[PDB]
Amino acid sequence: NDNYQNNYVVGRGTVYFDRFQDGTNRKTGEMYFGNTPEFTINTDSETLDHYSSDHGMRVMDASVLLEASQGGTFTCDNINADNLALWFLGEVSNTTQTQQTDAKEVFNPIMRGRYYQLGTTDDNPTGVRGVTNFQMVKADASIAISVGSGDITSIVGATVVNPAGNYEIDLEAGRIYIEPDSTDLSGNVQIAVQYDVDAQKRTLVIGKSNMVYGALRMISDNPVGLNKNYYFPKVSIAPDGDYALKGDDWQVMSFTFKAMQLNNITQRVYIDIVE
Repeated sequence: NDNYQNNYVVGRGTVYFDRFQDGTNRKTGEMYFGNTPEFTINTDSETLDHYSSDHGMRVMDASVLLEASQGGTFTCDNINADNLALWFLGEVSNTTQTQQTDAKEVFNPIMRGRYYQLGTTDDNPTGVRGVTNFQMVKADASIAISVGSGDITSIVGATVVNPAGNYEIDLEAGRIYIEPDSTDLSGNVQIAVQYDVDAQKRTLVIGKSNMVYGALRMISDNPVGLNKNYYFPKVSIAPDGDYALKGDDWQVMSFTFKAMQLNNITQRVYIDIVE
């Protein structure tokens, strides 16, 4: 048979993952990754080989597969909180920050020519955003300041600082820049501050250190060649390589997955054939 019609194929498809509820096989539901530049399946394998000791040199008597480790790599261009939480071995948390007025804080060590983030606490460890009002007072750094009640001008040894030539404020970011040549804040100075925090909805990804299991699936829409879909009933997802935040290319996360047997009845991978 000379003329045989080959299935020459150019790969294109949508990749989905469903995180299991931690400590279980219970599916949360298939999140689409967005655009994946690559999706590759790999298989390292090791074999136990037996050689005859009764005849010849290195005549193989037997061999068996010890394991083939099915698994793979994929990248995605789509940067969002779900993909980032999956890459950072962690969790998306959505919150509204507490609207608070006359929130007060102290910066006991200060160097000028530096940035300070307002409202860094266990509730918001990346700090406040959206400040409506701000004021600050300087003091000598050896003074043991505390600010339990009243405005910051009430505290012992303190003096009001005007902004011009002493500080700049990014009200949206919640950030103070102490000016690098500032006259009022040279020497052994400390600061106390006071601000008003707006109510706003905000998303964090928290990079904890948890092994993320789930089921992986690629559905293919190949522009040439017959299409076929891939399902991995359990995988463990992990970050692969490194994630470049600056460069002339598009940002990509890279993921690696190891395929696993969900239970003793299921295969590690199923390929579904359209025709």
